[PDB]
Amino acid sequence: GTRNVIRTPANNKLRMEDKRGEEHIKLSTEYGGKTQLNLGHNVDASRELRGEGAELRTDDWISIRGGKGIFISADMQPQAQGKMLDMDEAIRQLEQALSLARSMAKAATAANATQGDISCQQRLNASLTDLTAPGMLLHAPDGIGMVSARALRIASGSESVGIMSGDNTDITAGQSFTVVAEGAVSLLSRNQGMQLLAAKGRVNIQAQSDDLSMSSQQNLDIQSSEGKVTVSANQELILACGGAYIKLSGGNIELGCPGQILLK
Amino acid sequence: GTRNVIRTPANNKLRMEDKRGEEHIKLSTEYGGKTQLNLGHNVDASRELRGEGAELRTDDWISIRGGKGIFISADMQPQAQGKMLDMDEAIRQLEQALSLARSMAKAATAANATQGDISCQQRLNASLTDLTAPGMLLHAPDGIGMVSARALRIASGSESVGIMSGDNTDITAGQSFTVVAEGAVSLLSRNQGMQLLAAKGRVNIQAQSDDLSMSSQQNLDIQSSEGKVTVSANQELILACGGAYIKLSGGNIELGCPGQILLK
Amino acid sequence: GTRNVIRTPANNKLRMEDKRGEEHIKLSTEYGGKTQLNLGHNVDASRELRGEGAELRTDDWISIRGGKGIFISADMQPQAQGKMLDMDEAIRQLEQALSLARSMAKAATAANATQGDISCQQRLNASLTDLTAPGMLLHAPDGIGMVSARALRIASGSESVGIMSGDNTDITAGQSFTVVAEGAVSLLSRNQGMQLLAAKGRVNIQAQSDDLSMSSQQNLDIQSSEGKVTVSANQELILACGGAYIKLSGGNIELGCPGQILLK
Repeated sequence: GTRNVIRTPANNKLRMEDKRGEEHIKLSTEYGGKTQLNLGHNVDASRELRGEGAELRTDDWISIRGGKGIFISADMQPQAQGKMLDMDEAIRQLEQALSLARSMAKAATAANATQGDISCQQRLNASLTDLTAPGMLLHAPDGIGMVSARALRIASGSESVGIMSGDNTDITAGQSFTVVAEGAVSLLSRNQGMQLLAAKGRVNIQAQSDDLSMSSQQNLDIQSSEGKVTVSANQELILACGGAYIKLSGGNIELGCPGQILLK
Repeated sequence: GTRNVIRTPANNKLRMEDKRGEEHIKLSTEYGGKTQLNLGHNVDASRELRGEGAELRTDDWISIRGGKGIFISADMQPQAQGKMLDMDEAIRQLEQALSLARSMAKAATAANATQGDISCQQRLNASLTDLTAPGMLLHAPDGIGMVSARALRIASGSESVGIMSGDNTDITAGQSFTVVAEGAVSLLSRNQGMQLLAAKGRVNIQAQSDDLSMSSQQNLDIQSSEGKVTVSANQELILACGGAYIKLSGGNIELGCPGQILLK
Repeated sequence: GTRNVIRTPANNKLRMEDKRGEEHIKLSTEYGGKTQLNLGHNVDASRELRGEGAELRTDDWISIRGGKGIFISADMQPQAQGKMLDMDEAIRQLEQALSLARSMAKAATAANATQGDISCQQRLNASLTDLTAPGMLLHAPDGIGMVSARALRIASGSESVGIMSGDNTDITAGQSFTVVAEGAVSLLSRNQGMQLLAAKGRVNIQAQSDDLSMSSQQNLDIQSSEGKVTVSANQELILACGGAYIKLSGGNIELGCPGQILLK
């Protein structure tokens, strides 16, 4: 009743369940656990619903190989009406991310920050839009979670990794956040400033083989709240303001000013 | 022998291999290379094992479209016993990441760092848990690798990108690490301090239109090991410690202290 | 004509289209919208091409569960010639990312930066290579896009998140870039220096319970372009260069030098 089964003696089966409102197709082999494709109203052995939709499952490996590209999408396309690669919302996301990156790259240029790699991201947009190149596009309207107890790797071998967020980009490290860049490290805040804080542990800022420049347009405050402040130069220590200066150089101290030197 | 084949003249085939311990189902069309679904003990033309499990393969595009959400999981569910969306380990990962982010957000508040966006990550937990919203959940117990020779993009159009690690979060850039935030850039180390190091190249720290404050509770050391230290103010340069002060302002130098000024 | 259909009264169908050069297989159930597997030259109801390759689609959930690991790959394997888990290009990407991370870890050690977590990434390489452990490997030769209007999460519960780029790693936050590390925050630029810039907003650098050290090998410049520079110590303020020093401590000012003190 309402079950059409092509079953082999080895229990390779193609089962079609006809019960209206609970139709399903099961393509199942006994190898690798039950390696199965379950479509529709998927039930267990006791015919209780164990899931709705499409399940590709195995105890062994799963390989999904698309020579022209992979589109994995949580975007509803009811009744399969539309192209297989209909990705309008994913394309909107790609364009939004790219335009955000481009506007931020202009902002970085204006602030003399190191610009991002717009070229490879624009090329990625071209590649992934309609998957004209064999890329991979993962899109979900309600968020994507990539999780593992073990390590995760996101790696571009030859090009850039771009992370775009309309909101925050939050990194939470249970141990440490480390960046090694072969070229530059550039952090640009556009509106709300920058906080570089160690709740505990030493803060060490080094131009190990070059100049260090620390400037503000407005007031610059350097403070040790409970300890010492030591400023040491090897060649020359200069404090200058408004024509007045104090210079420590050679083995001399020079206090020069156009006005008066007052000792109180 | 042990091979049931529904083969069409165009070589559309549904093959069921019955050989015990090496059962497989092959659903194959000649279009797009061999566009195939291979289940179980998958063999090549010479009947040698080319893979175990489920293979969806084509020379053309692959589209995986789930209107209610996509669960891609390397979590063993032997004999398909359990719900199709049984995601207990993935849910544990989501909860662990969220609780880590929340505890770190409290820590950021305590340290006056810019807090992360907990709201969208909590909403993401709600969405992805059992895929109650059409999200995408990728979980593997032994790690996830997302790799390409070309560019990678991880982008949230309207919400936050959250990266959580029980261990380190390491970024290794073959060229440069650039951050442009529209709001704030906030780096908080909780226990082991902060190292901002340029092995080569200039270190430039600017509050381009605002105040810069650099403070330590303990000793603050500013040093040029081989060059000069220049401290310049536009309005007023003040060095103060213990009631003593040196002020460079106007065109004057003022050395004030309640004790003695000693020149040696 | 050229259409072999196993159709049930409930419209569970296995359709094989034999038209040469446009062959396709359709496995379709009416449940969950049209929950379907479409292989090959996939057409709509009016027999117009709606996509080429393999489509797994449903209005409900999609579950892809591989107990031994998931390989999702946009790597062409023409005519299914080769192993199901043939991942030579993906393995090259994994090795390239790992070797980049290792060389950068050595560089971080040389610069006294906090080293990254190479161990878990090396273990991830071992796990994902041929999927010897149940990991997940996503590889596309032409780039990977992971996008959502909603939040994204990349999380390792117990291990590290590694981001590797042959080129830049760009982060573009529409609101804020926040890092909370339980241990250290370490930014190492190898060649092109470091820019920590707030176009607007206060720059705040704090060793909240420890020492702060700011050093350059070459010239160190501290400047307020339009405001004041204030240097305050609690215990002792020392400016030293070439044997000369100015010390503010107790309530005293001491100017000591082996040469001469010149007031101009």
